Amino acid sequence: EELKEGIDAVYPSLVGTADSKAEGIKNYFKLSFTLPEEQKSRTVGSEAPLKDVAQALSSRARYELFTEKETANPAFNGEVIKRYKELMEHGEGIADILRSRLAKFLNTKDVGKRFAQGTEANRWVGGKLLNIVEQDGDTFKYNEQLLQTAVLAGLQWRLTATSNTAIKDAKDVAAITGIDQALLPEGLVEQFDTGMTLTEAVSSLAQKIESYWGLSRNPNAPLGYTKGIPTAMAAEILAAFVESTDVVENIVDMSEIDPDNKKTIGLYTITELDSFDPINSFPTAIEEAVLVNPTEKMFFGDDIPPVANTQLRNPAVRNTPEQKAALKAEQATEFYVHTPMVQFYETLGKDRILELMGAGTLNKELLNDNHAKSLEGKNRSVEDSYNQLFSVIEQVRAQSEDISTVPIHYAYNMTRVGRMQMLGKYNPQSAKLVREAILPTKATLDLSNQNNEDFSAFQLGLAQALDIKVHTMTREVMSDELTKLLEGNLKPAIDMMVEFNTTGSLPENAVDVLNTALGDRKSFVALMALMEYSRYLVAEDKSAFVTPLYVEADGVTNGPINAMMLMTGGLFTPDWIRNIAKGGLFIGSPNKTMNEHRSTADNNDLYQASTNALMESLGKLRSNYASNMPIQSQIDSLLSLMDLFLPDINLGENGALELKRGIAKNPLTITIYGSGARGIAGKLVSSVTDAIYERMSDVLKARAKDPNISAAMAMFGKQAASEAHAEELLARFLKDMETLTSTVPVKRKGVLELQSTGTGAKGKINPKTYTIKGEQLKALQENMLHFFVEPLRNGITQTVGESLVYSTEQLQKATQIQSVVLEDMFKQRVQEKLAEKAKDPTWKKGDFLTQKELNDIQASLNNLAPMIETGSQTFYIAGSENAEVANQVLATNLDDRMRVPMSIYAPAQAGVAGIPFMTIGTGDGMMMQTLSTMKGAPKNTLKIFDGMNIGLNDITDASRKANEAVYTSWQGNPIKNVYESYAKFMKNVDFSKLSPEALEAIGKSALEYDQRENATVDDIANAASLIERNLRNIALGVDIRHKVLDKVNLSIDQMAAVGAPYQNNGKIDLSNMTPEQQADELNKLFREELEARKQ
DNA sequence: TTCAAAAGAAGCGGAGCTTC
Ligand SMILES: Nc1ncnc2c1ncn2[C@@H]1O[C@H](COP(=O)(O)OP(=O)(O)OP(=O)(O)O)[C@@H](O)[C@H]1O
Ligand SMILES: Nc1nc2c(ncn2[C@@H]2O[C@H](COP(=O)(O)O)[C@@H](O)[C@H]2O)c(=O)[nH]1
Ligand SMILES: [Mn+2]
Ligand SMILES: [Mn+2]
Repeated sequence: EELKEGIDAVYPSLVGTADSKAEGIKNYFKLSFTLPEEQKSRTVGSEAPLKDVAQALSSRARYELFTEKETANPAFNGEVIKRYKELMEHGEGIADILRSRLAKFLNTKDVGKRFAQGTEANRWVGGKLLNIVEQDGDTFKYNEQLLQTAVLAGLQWRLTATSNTAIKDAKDVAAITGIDQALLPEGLVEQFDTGMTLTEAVSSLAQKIESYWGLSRNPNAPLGYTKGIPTAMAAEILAAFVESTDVVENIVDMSEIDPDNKKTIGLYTITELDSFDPINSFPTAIEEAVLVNPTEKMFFGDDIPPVANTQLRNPAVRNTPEQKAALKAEQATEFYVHTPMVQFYETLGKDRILELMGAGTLNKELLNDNHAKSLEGKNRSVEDSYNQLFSVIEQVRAQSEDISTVPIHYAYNMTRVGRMQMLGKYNPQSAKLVREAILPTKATLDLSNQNNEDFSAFQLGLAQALDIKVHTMTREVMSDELTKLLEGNLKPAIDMMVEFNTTGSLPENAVDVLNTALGDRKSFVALMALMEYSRYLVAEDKSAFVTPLYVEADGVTNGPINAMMLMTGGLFTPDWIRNIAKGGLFIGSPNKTMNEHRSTADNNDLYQASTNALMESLGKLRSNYASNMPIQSQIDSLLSLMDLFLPDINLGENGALELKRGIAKNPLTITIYGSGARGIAGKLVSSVTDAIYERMSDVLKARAKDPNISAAMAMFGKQAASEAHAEELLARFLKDMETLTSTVPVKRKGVLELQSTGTGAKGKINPKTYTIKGEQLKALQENMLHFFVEPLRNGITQTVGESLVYSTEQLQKATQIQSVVLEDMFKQRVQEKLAEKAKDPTWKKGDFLTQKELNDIQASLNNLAPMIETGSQTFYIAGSENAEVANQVLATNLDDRMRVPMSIYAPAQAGVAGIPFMTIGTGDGMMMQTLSTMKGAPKNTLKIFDGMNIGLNDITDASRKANEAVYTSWQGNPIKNVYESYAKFMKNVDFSKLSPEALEAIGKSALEYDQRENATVDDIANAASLIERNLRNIALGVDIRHKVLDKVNLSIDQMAAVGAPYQNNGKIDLSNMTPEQQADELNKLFREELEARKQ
């Protein structure tokens, strides 16, 4: 332990003594960090990092010598070098701002003078940077090595941070803003997804700063300094970037968005560089210079990414050997630029891509205000994807002469839910624009004979890309549908693309040609199909046509089907057999495919089925209120309004209701995953309000090109067949909007009751400003809830099965109860340790605990089995990072602002997370992991969670392997996995030790509404104990069903399109039998197996 | 309570209560 003398040798002039027991000023930088045994950063020991690194970046020869490497990235050329010269100059500016800010801090309130006199300002939330200063006459100055190294981290962050930010959804923004998710204003989520919160910006900056400092954290130093010092530096750097206008700070006032909300929230946006800035072609030169092992970089050729040791953002969870093997396999795959698509994108140009695939140039006064907001976000996503792709292309272009011959690898990690996620915001897995330009799929096809198998595969790929639902029809029927499309509507587009593949030119009306030809089939993959078909047409050697066009084997209603197979625990029923067949589990039909099923047996998938069940429940609901005209009229008005604006719901002249599967897709999925009905009602209303906002733009538009237009024709012209027929729709819209906002249903002791809101919609419509706000949105939602969502939920249960709903309920309760205990005991053991740290004279409140202390607290919870293990995957449902444990500020900037809360890795309540964790995890998660590692694992694919892109040469075998992987995952038993963990928990939990709030939480899950109130510790214990028995019985049931199923002849085509089902070769033949006969036969096997064990 | 990542700001004082 001469570590102390080692770190002191490197920073001998930092102020204070490196001893926690010392009397005067103590230096918590030297106490917190040690020199690594193996160098991590090349700036350690450098007296002037900015000068030294700038020198390294000044030429290829110097860079190579600095990095001690023979060759540098070819993208590091003349123009790029000049740009880095300028950025290094800017680094000096950031350093200069930081020095002045420090000088100001020291002078204000005589802090520097007081610090010199011995007041421990270096332990204040705003003074932790005083641990990296040095005495300078009558004042203090930054240690230049630590300062300039941090600035280097700031520069790299500035260059690439936006490229690595998380995507924000409604849930995120609702949590950030404290505004109800259903009541979020238009474009608010968009504004927030665009910027970074304080925590978001500072934590990412702090991470980079600490890595560039290249030291190791002392396990026995308080986290208030190990995390606090680099966070304090990051806050100062962020503040300097605001001063320099590299970052824009926007403090969003929630009170203008909701008068009762008092939150004011900072949003930080990095000023984007020019799209044609040479630095975009190689934005990681600093990182690759400073770090011995850079995280941020592209991987070309045989430079292969390392395999992540721990689950993404769950450092307590190691990736299993099987998971690591899968990660390795996916990281081995070579991706290649498809030159024709890049050239097509380039020739169209960003502006026309936006016009075609985004919203083009917005005319802010031909658009409803809310609609305009939505359009901007649309443009944002496309434009960012476009810019990111071409930055990547510019770097690839430097690697060699032929850009299509440069292999590209991508890093992956395993997420909390067991999915293999490609790292990065804009990569082939996550961005559709990029997916069609950089592909691992490649094949050489013989297309000289349109009767070849190769041509059939080619056709399949084209058809799927052109939005023909290829899994619903046989290959032969598909072919005819594709042919008539190509020779019909698409022909003018194909002609244009033939020309492009000849001369390299597009007509000035290219966007109109594509838009008209494609219509609703328009997508990036559709453009690939047009490109590839036209390339085939002009190909000189059709016998050896090279194309990356792919076929996606995609899971049919994957999540719900997986849940039904994995977590249904009872006897077999005929309804389950029919419904599971909708997802590709065929019993007693050797070699049956999904294409055959859909075309000859059952054209309705699981979502359509639930939709038909919804119509039954809606009819049932009407009957119960048959004589109640106000209620009948209220229901009619809701269905009327949805019919006006939604595609998936249509009503006829006689009130005949017709619904499409699309309206049930999301609600069915999230219902299984524990979503409440109110959230679903909010999403449905949002779909409606979006469409009317859009239709309002149409008003503004049609009114512009014709002032004389009637409001009826201005709003419903496009949708009607006549003048008078249009005022009928307008009258409907007005009647519906009035009755749905002025009157709401409420459930009173089981019965539906209509009440006046007193806040009904009144006034002439102003198309530009028109906004459905607060009280009116809530009204629509309450109507949607009781008259649509609630019948839908009934239909959902009837479709997936009451038995599954029961299993998911037991799973949720068990994992929630366990997470509550983990969280509460963690917090208790923290506040215990803090109470004895108060006895320590060396300890100050704000220092918090050491890592070793937190490790010991975490390890103490091990007997409560926080981890769920399957044998090939590990799940940590309660795992999180929250500010609630420490409940204190970690650091501020030197202006007493940018107050970063102290966040700690700790268990938190699971809520309903247990359901999707296990279902996604042991379902599609396990399938993909199996697909990557199984014998004869498909090569050269791109896996996207429940779908897999396959090159045209291998569609048959890869699809059969995918269906085999499905069958393998269906041998899983996630309830048994949860049971094993929960039973260990039950053996060791002490419910009496829990805080009253924790006990209340558990009572919600373990007890009914009635017997909570005054429940004893013992009551809650017995109830938690009952859930264990429930899980045990479910688990045994699931295990039996899977064994019995494996005995029978099965054809599995859940990963559908190609028509290559996996056959399990079960010996018991259940062909020529109805589902009823099959169910009886399976139940005979079930009982017999149940006796094999009761013995 | 769907899941895949969290997440108010700022004066005064030197933590943490307070007000917007
Ligand atoms: N909004 C969501 N919330 C939670 N999980 C989701 C959500 N969307 C998709 N998933 C998960 O990803 C899976 C794949 O989604 P996908 O878009 O392929 O739809 P799907 O449910 O398979 O239906 P289909 O593919 O037949 O249209 C889902 O089954 C579900 O498990
Ligand atoms: N868990 C989860 N997965 C999603 C969600 N949205 C999309 N996905 C996954 O991402 C896929 C979308 O891929 P793409 O739409 O780019 O073709 C879906 O099929 C599904 O696997 C979501 O909200 N939650
Ligand atoms: Mn799917
Ligand atoms: Mn999919």
